[PDB]
Amino acid sequence: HMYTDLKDKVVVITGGSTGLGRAMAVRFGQEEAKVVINYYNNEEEALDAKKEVEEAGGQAIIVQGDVTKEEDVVNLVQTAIKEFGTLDVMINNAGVENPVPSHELSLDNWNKVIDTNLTGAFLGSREAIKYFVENDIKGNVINMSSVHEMIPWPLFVHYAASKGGMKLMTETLALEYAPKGIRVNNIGPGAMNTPINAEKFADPVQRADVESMIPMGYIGKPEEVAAVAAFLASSQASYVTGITLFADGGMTKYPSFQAGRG
Amino acid sequence: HMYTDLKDKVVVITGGSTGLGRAMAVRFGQEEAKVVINYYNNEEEALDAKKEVEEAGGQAIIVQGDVTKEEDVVNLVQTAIKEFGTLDVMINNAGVENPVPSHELSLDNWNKVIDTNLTGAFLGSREAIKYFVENDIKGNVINMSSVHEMIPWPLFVHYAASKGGMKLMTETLALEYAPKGIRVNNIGPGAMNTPINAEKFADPVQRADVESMIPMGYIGKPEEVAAVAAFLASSQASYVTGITLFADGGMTKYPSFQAGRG
Amino acid sequence: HMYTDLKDKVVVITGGSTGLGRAMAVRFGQEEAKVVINYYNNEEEALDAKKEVEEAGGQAIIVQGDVTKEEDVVNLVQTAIKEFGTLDVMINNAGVENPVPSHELSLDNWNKVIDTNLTGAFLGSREAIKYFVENDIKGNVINMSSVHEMIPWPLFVHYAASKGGMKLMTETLALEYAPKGIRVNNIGPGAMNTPINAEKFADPVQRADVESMIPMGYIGKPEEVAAVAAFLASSQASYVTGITLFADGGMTKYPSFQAGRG
Amino acid sequence: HMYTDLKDKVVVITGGSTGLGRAMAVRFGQEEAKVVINYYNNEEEALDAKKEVEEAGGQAIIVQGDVTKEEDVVNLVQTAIKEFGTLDVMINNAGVENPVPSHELSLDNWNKVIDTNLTGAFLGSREAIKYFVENDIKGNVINMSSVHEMIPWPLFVHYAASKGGMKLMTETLALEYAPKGIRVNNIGPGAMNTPINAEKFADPVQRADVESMIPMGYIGKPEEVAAVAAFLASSQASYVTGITLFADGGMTKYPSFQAGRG
Repeated sequence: HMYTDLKDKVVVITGGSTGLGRAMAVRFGQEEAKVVINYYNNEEEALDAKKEVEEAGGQAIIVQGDVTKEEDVVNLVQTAIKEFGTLDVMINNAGVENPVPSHELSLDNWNKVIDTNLTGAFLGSREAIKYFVENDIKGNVINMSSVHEMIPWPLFVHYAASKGGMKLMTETLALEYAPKGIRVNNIGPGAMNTPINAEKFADPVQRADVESMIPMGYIGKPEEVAAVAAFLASSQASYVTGITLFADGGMTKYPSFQAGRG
Repeated sequence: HMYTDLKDKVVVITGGSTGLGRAMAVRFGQEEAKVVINYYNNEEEALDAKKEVEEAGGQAIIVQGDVTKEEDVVNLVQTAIKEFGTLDVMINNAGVENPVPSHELSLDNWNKVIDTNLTGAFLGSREAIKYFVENDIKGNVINMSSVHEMIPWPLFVHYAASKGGMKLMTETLALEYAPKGIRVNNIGPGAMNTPINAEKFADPVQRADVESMIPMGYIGKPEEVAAVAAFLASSQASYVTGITLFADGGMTKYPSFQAGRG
Repeated sequence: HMYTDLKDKVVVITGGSTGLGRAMAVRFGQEEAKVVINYYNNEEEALDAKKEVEEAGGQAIIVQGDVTKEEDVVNLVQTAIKEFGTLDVMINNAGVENPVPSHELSLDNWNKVIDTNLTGAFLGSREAIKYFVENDIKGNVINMSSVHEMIPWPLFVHYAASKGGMKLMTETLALEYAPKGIRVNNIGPGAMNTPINAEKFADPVQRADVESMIPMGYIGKPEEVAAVAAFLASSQASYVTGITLFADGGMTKYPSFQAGRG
Repeated sequence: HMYTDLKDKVVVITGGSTGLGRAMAVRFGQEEAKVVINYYNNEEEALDAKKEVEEAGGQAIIVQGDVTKEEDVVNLVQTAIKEFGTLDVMINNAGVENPVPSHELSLDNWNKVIDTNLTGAFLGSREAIKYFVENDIKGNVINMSSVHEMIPWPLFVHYAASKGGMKLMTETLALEYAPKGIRVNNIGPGAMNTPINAEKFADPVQRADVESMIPMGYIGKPEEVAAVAAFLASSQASYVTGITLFADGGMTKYPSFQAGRG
């Protein structure tokens, strides 16, 4: 396989049963890592993901947990160490979103998205960094961001804020813990071909509208994001910390400016 | 009298009793505006500020409120509309922070800073914009941010995250409500001579170390920030929206690289 | 009379005979400053502008010069010092551009845009700062940039490169000369109603397409930019250095994401 | 080896005989690519680099050329196609630098650095993109930037401007050519252990001063940059375009802010 330094590494992935999380689970399995799959409530997909990792070459467990609940996050990292012996890579991938006019967005709805998308990643990063520091492990944190840590998002002010927050969180933790060999990085996916988007992307006109926002002209495959994750987690990225690596087919480069407009 | 277009505008300012909030209250008083001073804790400070505002040429009331409470923020804008007739400028300035190694930061302490610094500004911004939309007013929002929406801040991951989130919140709302002529901007102060820092700046070795990180060589005066607020609220800044305007004596330009070291 | 501290300051402006340069010349005239108008080509335009400046309440001369020629830039600052006594504000505003597919752009055409847009501003900035250092003056430099120091611009790779370079040039000089109290900032205009665009904006389908990329919904008026220049040169912006201040009706906030598309 | 899709790819590297360029030559050799080594005047190192690529598993040629000369750049890409049959990856790595107070920097010296660091990369990128477009190859451009496309650099205003320019150049070409499957990216190295730095890094106090600017606490090894180059060139980075990937041990995260200062 590709990244040999990843063989037998313990990798925890929140929301790891579907979409980007699953594709990362499987790719780390292809690298013969030991994967810990978190999931909110869909056991069967988690079980399916578990089997894919094993069938690709990895060991795997599944663990139920809500990332808005501190004990579930604490429990997740502890379960990983109990079961597999250690922790090497922490991937905070859970996320929720819904469109609402911003002046109409409720406080409860703002909070749900903030708690899940930002606070969940803080909790996960914290619990991982704690463990690395306590045990002198030069570990690795990958936080799942979005093109929307840079691209503003009308109707999704909670989501955009959550990721803008995630960016400074990541950069801060990277600076703070860089002298301990602990690396912390964001991945910024563009529009990706996942479960949440299956409905939209079936419609030919909505698919084309989305593709028109992508300079490379196609919706990303989750494996292309997983490729970035493997790289970042590996010792090939040894001198890379506190960055956001956008995997968006050019979306942050301002798609409305194609062909020299404006 | 600088910005004549500000005379008799209604300006709400959270945390307006001390520091930068007070400096801004006074300045909008100098422009003969109608200032609503929100405060949480110390009525005697708010009363003392209400006074400077009246002396400077303006009108003023004081309103008690906790920015982490939705009813309090809703009440504040409604009080401003009752008392002065309308709303023109909403300034979300309330902020808290404390040093903790990140791997030791509690969820409650993380939440308090996020709730106060980011969510308070979201509720502030929402309630103002809601009023602007419904009443066809080309209003204005100033969100008080920090060099730390760009500069990472070890021991202050909660603070950094809250301002990175504030940046994307501001940018989203600016984009979402630009077609209505409603403008939304951030101010990014560096090290400023305010109450919060009075401890730090008394210690002459600490004052010097802070000063060694400001290229311009001095700690910022609170009125230098209020000058930026006056500009941004004014019709002089009519084409300016979605920005962060740093008032930092060069701090975002990387202190460690002065004279060339690298 | 807005910025009283500007009265009788010496302000040099390259490309000051038309467009944004002219709007800025007039504005500093309204502030009763002493404006030196550089021009390359059309004396009758420069003379016509010299006039608006004198009518607006200020003093003015006109100086012919090509900003790609070192002797011309050196001459211009020396002429300003001869004629008015000193220098206070240096504004590097000269700019050229033309659409070419990037793989078809000639070296000479690349060089002309770089020489004019970036190097001219370097020479401008150098000669002004040189004068500020030697004579202990807390002077000011405004470099005229573009949304395209941040927005990439296919068919205009030379232009985009020149402004990305201008951003780092400005930031470096701001940091290097901050301890001397010399401030250096950029302005970043979006689509502005100027001579260069008069062609484009006559075509009603073109005017509309450009307008559809401005969140605020209108093409910028040149005086909206001069208002930013007046602010930045003034002592109101005393703590503001090393920044880019975008005056773009929201254009850097990603036009394609209005109403939520993505 | 690691990236199998890189086997037999034609990779052109400017300044490829020493430092970062050499380390990239060798690493692509380890991937069994065919490497074209450009060099300015040091044949023996070029010859040595050539042999290292072959000894690692690759084919290699060397070609003399000054990147400030258009015909040498044109010649380089043509020589690559003649010799090896095609062109897949273009790496623009040439660079020069020297410290000068910015108000004292000569026009000739500014130009030398601009012509070499920015214009050279434009010429190389152009010649490569031309070839990809003419032949429907989904090719790859890597432009060698620096932490100084983001970090300002007193005494090196020409260098900083050159890389700020490079950033918008890269982003622009990425947007322009993304619909042709052509990817364009920057690598942003921090302080690296190369020939140009051997003198400085021998001195224990200068080595420590530099290491104090690096959060990870060590000077990067050229192979760590070469690892980023292999990743970016490979189809593992298939959805990654127009980015700058900093490999700097945390240097862009503001080293003066370690331990919660300011």
